[PDB]
Amino acid sequence: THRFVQKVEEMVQNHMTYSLQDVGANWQLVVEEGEMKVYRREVEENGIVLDPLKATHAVKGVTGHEVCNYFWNVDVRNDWETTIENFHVVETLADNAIIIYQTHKRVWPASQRDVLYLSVIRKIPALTENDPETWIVCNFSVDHDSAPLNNRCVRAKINVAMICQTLVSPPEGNQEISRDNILCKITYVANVNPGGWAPASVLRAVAKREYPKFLKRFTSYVQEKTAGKPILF
Ligand SMILES: CC(C)(C)c1cc(CCc2ccccn2)cc(-c2ccc(S(=O)(=O)CCO)cc2)c1
Repeated sequence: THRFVQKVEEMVQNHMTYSLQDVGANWQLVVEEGEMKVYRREVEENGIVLDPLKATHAVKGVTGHEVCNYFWNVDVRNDWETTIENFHVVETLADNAIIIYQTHKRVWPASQRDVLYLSVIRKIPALTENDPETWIVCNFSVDHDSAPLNNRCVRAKINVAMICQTLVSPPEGNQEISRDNILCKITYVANVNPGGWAPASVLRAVAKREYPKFLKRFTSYVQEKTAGKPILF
């Protein structure tokens, strides 16, 4: 156990309840690239862009467990992440939960941002014998007494989740499932609070360009790293 067990439960359950809904007009579809659909709502609070982002995608030949492991595992973070300048693991809470501090590349003309968040990976059992199991990574801001002092940075706050359900062809008697017959259905949600002044059109343009690039690059990277390796369901 650790002091955030209840908090992690609430944040994960909130995603399972609300984030997995189909978007079916309050979500604007902003970018479509094949099976990748990126939606957003335009929201500003006390002057600053909060725009909730939600994306679906469908990735052949990887499992949700694999996607979530690659997304969570700090040891491969630098192989796919292109927005971070530095990260530091502040605290380990469990084999599946850590607290990370990171600084991002500056988005001109706004100040550089930093972020301090708990990152957790969980498997959520099928709601009924008829539903898929879900693997989820949730990255959500927390406070911490060993927060770094970084005067060049404004502190952003995030609530992100990478949510995956995996569909397979069943095994034909004594024969494994091939990666050809697996499909990972992703819902990715990102609620980022810049934590201070930033110009709305720039944030919007950057989100619209960079989220699709991120999803494409990260999902390709998982396919590339898992090709020809045993499936980890
Ligand atoms: C422009 C905007 C899209 C809002 C934005 C700006 C910045 C840079 C820091 C920042 C935030 C706000 C304003 C200025 N700079 C970071 C993020 C962000 C952070 C973390 C995650 S994650 O999925 O946990 C890793 C994804 O690669 C995703 C996106 C988004």
